[PDB]
Amino acid sequence: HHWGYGKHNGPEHWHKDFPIAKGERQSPVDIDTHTAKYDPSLKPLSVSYDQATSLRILNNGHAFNVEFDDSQDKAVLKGGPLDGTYRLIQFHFHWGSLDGQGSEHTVDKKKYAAELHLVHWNTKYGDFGKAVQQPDGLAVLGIFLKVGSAKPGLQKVVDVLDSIKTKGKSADFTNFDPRGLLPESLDYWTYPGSLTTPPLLECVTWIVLKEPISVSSEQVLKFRKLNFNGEGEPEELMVDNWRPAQPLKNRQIKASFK
Ligand SMILES: Oc1c(Cl)cc(Cl)cc1Sc1cc(Cl)cc(Cl)c1O
Ligand SMILES: Oc1c(Cl)cc(Cl)cc1Sc1cc(Cl)cc(Cl)c1O
Ligand SMILES: [Zn+2]
Repeated sequence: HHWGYGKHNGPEHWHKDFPIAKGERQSPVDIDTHTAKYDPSLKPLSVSYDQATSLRILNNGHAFNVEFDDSQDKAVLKGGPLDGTYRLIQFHFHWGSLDGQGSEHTVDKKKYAAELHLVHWNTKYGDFGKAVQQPDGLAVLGIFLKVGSAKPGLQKVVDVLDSIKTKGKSADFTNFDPRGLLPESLDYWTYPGSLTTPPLLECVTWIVLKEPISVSSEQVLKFRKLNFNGEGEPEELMVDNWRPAQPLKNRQIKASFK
């Protein structure tokens, strides 16, 4: 009876195993665009993905992760609200059963069809497992997906999903360039928060881009063909793998733009 996104094990239940679910810096949140304060002291973000080394794509039963070699400073996030160097470890998405839901963060209560999370850890802590124990351990770049024109740089991901339909399946996934998933603008909102999945650790500096990327209806339809279940188990489509907005509590969302 482990955690998931069902009626019986979904986000409203998580606090029984993970009491930090009701903590002071949980994610995601609604971004109230009128209340977010422009912070002229924030820097431009530095996304340095030219030497990124993708390795593998995994269906872990709650999403699919594209994993990177994070044993050296190849794909790093710096600048913006961040102190020091954060190494890309994986990206994944959250999405809906229909185009009107799927994102974890919302913007003036608007839900996007999906949300991409590029997960990075602070090199001062040496490894990901140590970094998630620190209040400045992770930096997650969040990007909203809307349905419209196809995203060219997403198609290599969509094309391999048939090979990882069920929980525990993986495939080689080399030479993938995450720069093809970024919007034109790096204008962002930032706030201190948490992992949006158990163990819900309060270790994340969130950096959520204002400009969504456009994906095609066919691209997101292929996400919705994945399965939460393992091979030979009753089919449960991997949809609505999003946690809803959590209380902002004693936090300020800052904007990088006027
Ligand atoms: O082994 C882990 C590391 Cl290095 C970091 C984190 Cl945040 C969690 C684990 S194990 C783990 C994985 C998932 Cl998907 C959910 C839970 Cl509740 C876990 O403890
Ligand atoms: O090369 C591409 C073109 Cl002409 C249009 C779009 Cl919308 C995506 C791509 S990227 C790509 C994706 C896969 Cl699955 C295979 C190959 Cl040979 C690609 O170049
Ligand atoms: Zn996520």
